[PDB]
Amino acid sequence: NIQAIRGMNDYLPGETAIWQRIEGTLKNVLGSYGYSEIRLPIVEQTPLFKRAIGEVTDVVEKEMYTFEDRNGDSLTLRPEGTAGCVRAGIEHGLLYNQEQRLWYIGPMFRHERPQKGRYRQFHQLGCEVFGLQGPDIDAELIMLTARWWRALGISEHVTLELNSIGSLEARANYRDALVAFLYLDEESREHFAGLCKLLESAGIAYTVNQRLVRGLDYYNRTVFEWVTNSLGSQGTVCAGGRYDGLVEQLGGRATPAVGFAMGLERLVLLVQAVNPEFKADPVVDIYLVASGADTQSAAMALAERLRDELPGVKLMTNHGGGNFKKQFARADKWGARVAVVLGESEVANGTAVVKDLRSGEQTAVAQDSVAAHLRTLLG
Amino acid sequence: KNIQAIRGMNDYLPGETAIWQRIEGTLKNVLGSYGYSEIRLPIVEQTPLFKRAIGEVTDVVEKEMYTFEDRNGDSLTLRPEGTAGCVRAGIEHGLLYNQEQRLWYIGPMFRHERPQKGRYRQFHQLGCEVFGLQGPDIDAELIMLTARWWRALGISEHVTLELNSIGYLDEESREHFAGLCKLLESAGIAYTVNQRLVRGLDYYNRTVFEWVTNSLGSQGTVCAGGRYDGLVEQLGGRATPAVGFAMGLERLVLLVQAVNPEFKADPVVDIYLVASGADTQSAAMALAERLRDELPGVKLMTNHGGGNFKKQFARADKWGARVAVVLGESEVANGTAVVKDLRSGEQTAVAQDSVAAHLRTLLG
Ligand SMILES: Nc1ncnc2c1ncn2[C@@H]1O[C@H](COP(=O)(O)OP(=O)(O)OP(=O)(O)O)[C@@H](O)[C@H]1O
Ligand SMILES: Nc1ncnc2c1ncn2[C@@H]1O[C@H](COP(=O)(O)OP(=O)(O)OP(=O)(O)O)[C@@H](O)[C@H]1O
Ligand SMILES: N[C@H](CO)Cc1c[nH]c[nH+]1
Ligand SMILES: N[C@H](CO)Cc1c[nH]c[nH+]1
Repeated sequence: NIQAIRGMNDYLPGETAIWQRIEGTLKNVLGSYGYSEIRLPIVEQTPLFKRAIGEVTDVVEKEMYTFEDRNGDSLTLRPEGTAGCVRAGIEHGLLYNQEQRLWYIGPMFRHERPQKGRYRQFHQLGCEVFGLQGPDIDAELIMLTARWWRALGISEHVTLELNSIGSLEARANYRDALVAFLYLDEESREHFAGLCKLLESAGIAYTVNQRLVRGLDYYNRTVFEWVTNSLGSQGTVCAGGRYDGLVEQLGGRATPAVGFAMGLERLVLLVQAVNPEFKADPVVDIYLVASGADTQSAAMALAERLRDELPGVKLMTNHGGGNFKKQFARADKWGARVAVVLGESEVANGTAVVKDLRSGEQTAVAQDSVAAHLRTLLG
Repeated sequence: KNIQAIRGMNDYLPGETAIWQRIEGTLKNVLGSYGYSEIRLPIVEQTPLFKRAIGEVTDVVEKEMYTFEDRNGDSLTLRPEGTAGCVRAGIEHGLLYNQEQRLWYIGPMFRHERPQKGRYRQFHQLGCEVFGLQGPDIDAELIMLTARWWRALGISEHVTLELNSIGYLDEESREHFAGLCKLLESAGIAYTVNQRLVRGLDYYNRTVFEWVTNSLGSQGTVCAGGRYDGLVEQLGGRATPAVGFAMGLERLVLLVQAVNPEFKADPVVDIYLVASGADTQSAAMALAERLRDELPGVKLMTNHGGGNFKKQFARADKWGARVAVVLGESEVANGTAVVKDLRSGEQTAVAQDSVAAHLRTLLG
């Protein structure tokens, strides 16, 4: 028997439910803003990450899952999404003289030490917006993430650390001031202050971490991250910053850009920790108990009808025999509230017993009306 | 220089995503109506798994896998399918032993195939598998489910159900096939037994079926699956029966878009927040935030980075904004917000506490 590549986990039925609830909420919020999904390929040519991310980068150096295609091309399971993004953005000319506010969701691959925060295959929801210079757009991005916390009820457990790393020149003529010892540009100071203001007015509490630089070479002015001193993830749930030059660098015309990516596992962990009781929907609403002389063909028939009469309900047609007791229990296992029982009698009588699994009260109903009775019984 | 996308590995721009998501949800939703639960699996697996499960003699294992050697010399492979990975995690977490599990999963698969019609290197599959059920009943349920999917997409009148048993069939397999062939007849599902229908994998056993479309929505095939009772044992766990199918989303999306060019999705924006003048923006985002709580479910985009009214008005059009909540200095000092209906052009000055109501009325 084979196992799962250490650091690359599975999300089982029960865990899945919660992940989908949190995801929807997140997507929904992105919709409330005008943001559109963008779907990018899991692997890209290795030179991309090299060029985009940076050579000296610890990511490039020892975290990438590179390899070779049957044609000698150096391929790489993506470590992030911005690069793949800017790449297709230029590839299909969506960024030239255009505004685009998008988000993507999917896996990323990094070769790191499996931990609580870290995984070898992790999931990111991240969003980028191209075309907007001023701080105003940066502020909207923060506000977006702010809304997210508010919606998950973990607003009380994330802090905004914020910082500006100026431009190339400032970072260029900074080697002296740092390494010798071993200083910002005006337009970047103003742009940062203007953002610091928009937040202040917005009523969003930030903290300027003078020593906050991110792990990628494409960032430029704004740099920020959302951290939980609740150790939901590794500490940082969401992080991101500006990167005006990357579009040009990757071969397209210059346009401004800004974004952030968030660790879904950290998020999901935080939510489940700070909101101890946050269960999402049950897996099965009604479980169709059915037995006797040729029931089944009829039982699935009743079931299909009940699904059209009751859209939105989760109904599971029992299967492969099982005495009443067996099925009732299977019903419970799934967390069915009601059970539409169905013996031969009920079949000949054009009926279907409806048993309320909560109180046990079972009353015979006519098929055409069972839908109505369940609709009330459930809500 | 510019990097391009790995041939056979394509992106889905904003435009096409809207439609992809509408289609996905319907499918998802339908899976939910039946009791099926999702299971999320890893993109890469240990190569032996695909060898062992899929088959050594399989054209798949031979020249199609995206295998590579991890830093630790371990042979890794980018999944060509999900079943193996599924059964795998199934055994791994002890979900299959003496249990019934009805699940589905959705994500990318990879195969090194020389670039064709409905054949990519990275493609997407929605598939589902249920473990624990012997009888033809369960198989029947699975066909019924796919049938409902076509019905909901409006492509029912464009998929044919090819069916076959692959054990010259032994007693048990014959009775099992017949019993299903009937469940179908009774259910009113029209099938065609293709006596020459064998799948490409080595784990299948009796039922072997596929949904085919003549306009070439899929690579002819949209959906395909069959049984595989022994694979749980083969891969190292106690024997239990199993059945499933996987569907090619690019094919399906292609088909739905062909069989009904009508189908599109909600536009990008509902309300586009026009705004300009002496210090507006800080205030403008303030209103916008408010309107979002008052109007949940509505897609509202706050214009950014200058632009004269005309400019902002056209951008609102680009998005397909129905209304525009304009907001100059006056509106600000007056506690108001001009509500313009981009359809008629009729703009009325409304009080902010009331804008929500007007918009709600204006949209639906
Ligand atoms: N291996 C991983 N497992 C889980 N989450 C991760 C992993 N790598 C990155 N993330 C998450 O993705 C976000 C965006 O990636 P980013 O490049 O900012 O990470 P980072 O700078 O390496 O930070 P960290 O040290 O927390 O991994 C991170 O803030 C974190 O929440
Ligand atoms: N490379 C691909 N690109 C797009 N869709 C694919 C690709 N490979 C498979 N599919 C889709 O996935 C379904 C299930 O694939 P499965 O692994 O059962 O068989 P297959 O070997 O892909 O057969 P087929 O040649 O008919 O696609 C197919 O019927 C098809 O719709
Ligand atoms: N992809 C980055 C980290 O993984 C986060 C981000 C996106 N755009 C700008 N910053
Ligand atoms: N495993 C193939 C693609 O993932 C098709 C399938 C699923 N279940 C049974 N057959």
